[PDB]
Amino acid sequence: SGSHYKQLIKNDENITVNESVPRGRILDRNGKVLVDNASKMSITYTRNRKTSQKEMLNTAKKLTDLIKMDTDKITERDKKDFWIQMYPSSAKKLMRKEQLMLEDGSISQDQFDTQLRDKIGKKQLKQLTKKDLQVLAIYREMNAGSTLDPQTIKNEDVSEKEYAAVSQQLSKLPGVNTTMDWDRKYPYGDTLRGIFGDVSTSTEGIPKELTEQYLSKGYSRNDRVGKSYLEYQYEDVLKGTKKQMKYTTDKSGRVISSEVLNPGSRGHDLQLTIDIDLQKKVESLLEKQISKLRSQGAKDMDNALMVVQNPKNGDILAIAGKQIDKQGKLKDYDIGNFTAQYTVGSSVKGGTLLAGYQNKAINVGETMVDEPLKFQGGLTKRSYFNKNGHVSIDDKQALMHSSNVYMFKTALKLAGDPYTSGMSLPNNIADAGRKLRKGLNQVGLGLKTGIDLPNETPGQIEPLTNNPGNYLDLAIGQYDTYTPLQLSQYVSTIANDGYRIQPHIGLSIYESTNKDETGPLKRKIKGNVLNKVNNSNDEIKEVQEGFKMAFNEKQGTGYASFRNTVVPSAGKTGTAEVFQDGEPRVNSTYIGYAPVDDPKLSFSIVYTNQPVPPPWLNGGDLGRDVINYYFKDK
Ligand SMILES: *C(=O)[C@@H](NC(=O)/C(=N\OC)c1csc(N)n1)[C@@H]1N=C(C(=O)O)C(=C)CS1
Repeated sequence: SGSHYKQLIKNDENITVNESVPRGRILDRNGKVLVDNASKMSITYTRNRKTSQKEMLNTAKKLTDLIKMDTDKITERDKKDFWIQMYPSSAKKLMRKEQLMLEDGSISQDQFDTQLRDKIGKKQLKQLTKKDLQVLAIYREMNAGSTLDPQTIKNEDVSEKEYAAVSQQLSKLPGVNTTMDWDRKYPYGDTLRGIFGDVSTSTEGIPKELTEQYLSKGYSRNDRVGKSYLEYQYEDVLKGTKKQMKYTTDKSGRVISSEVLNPGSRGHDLQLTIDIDLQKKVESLLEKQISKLRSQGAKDMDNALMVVQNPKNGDILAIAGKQIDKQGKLKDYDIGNFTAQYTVGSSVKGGTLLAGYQNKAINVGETMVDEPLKFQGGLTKRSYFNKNGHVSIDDKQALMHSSNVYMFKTALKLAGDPYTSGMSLPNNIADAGRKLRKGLNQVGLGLKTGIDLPNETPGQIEPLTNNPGNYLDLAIGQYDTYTPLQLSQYVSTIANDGYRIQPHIGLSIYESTNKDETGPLKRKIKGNVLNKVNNSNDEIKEVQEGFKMAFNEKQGTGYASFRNTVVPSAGKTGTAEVFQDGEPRVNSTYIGYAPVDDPKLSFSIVYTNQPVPPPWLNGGDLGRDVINYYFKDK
């Protein structure tokens, strides 16, 4: 045996060869196998413009002893016709008169036949035992096209008993070859299928696009390769090494001997950071919660993603994501966490603060008045929690309350232009934008996170020249948009004291050569440190405290979902207003980590297009439930 063959180099009467191994497996972080190779055998016939009538049914009669066949493809016509083949007996006795007419030459053959494959279907068709549809189901498949088109006879479900029996008699069977190939096998089901990706099927060879890049390394378009995501991304490890000989030709045939240069070897096995038992439970809770939220009003809500990370080193432990339709039909959408972007809202604020501290615009514990701002001509902004009054508050109480206006004042102070009632808005915020977007970037927001998959988007980044109103919105998460992974990289950076680490999913690579044994560690796949935030540890602890307050103080936004986590949790929410077909909606985001005192888990969650609240759905619960399940025993 097995190795659907590749190539034959040819110099001056000298030959070289190359054959195909199977791909690395793919394992969870405790070794549980996620992606295996299974064997698919398959019997082929090869017909001739020079073997018609009977030597068909002669091969087919022999084969209907080594294999059993699926007759779900036979047709009344083929039955009809095969009847004539098989009963020259009763057939000759059906066309007694027509025989003569054909013979005297007053009906053609055509007509004779059509009149015959019309004469029977009742009594004498039910003269076909199971034996014969068996030999027919092979015969049928033994011609569809002429020439040497190697038509498959049995494809699905070819038992090792069957493949052996018939490779064993290939001699007695003229026309019949047998192959075996390797096809991926997914023990855990749909789970993470979209992230694993896909391999072309050699019928495909390499597909039209990925070419060049595949050929500028050295492949056949016969070759099966990695068509997407993990398979695409660790192609050069999950692929084997190839079997390779060199030959000595002479005379008009002679080959004196070969020397084995490269014996072969299966792909290196790849271990993921996933914990599949966590992964599965997350998918579970997600759905319980989508169904819970739909039955409280959220019938238009249409996405729901969740990343879970270990913030001390970037490990992605789970990654989940459904699309929802208007009646609840889930589709898997795990790639959604880093290929889609959303407006996230009030949950970037801890990064905005960290941009103010860096630039002297504010400093730790600076208090300010939350009140309706009034701008020239009559524009007003306000914090939801305080639509009408006036309230002085810290930064860390700004995070707890999710005060938009503490963040607008910070934003203006950063733009050289502190708030004064009546004021007009700086007509040129270019350099404040640059400073503030550079601060957010430092915690992951706005950049690609570095993840080891393709198609990571850094989010929609529209410009900042003279749109002050936007510049402000950007300080409360309502201009630039972000992937749920960025949210998860940012909350993790807060959680590990200002280190922004590359998320990864690939964890370790293994030298596998024997089958099913793992074999030695080859390479680790580190979550690299991208950058440290430009901030004092007193600045970082202010934010951390604000996050802890937002989850554990009676007036925190995340009180009713995170206060009774089995271990203390910290985080932050956002509720961005959005529109869908002109109706009013909210995205709704969560981020957090636990335990507060030495975090081992960090997460982001996104729901999109929930209803606008009077009734505050509590989609954080999904987050509380994951922290509770993760930490069930400490
Ligand atoms: C942050 O997003 C901020 N604003 C909103 O939530 C808005 N509408 O809420 C119904 C909104 C969108 S654009 C704008 N000027 N206001 C705060 N977010 C939270 C939170 O979830 O912490 C609140 C609870 C409401 S106010």
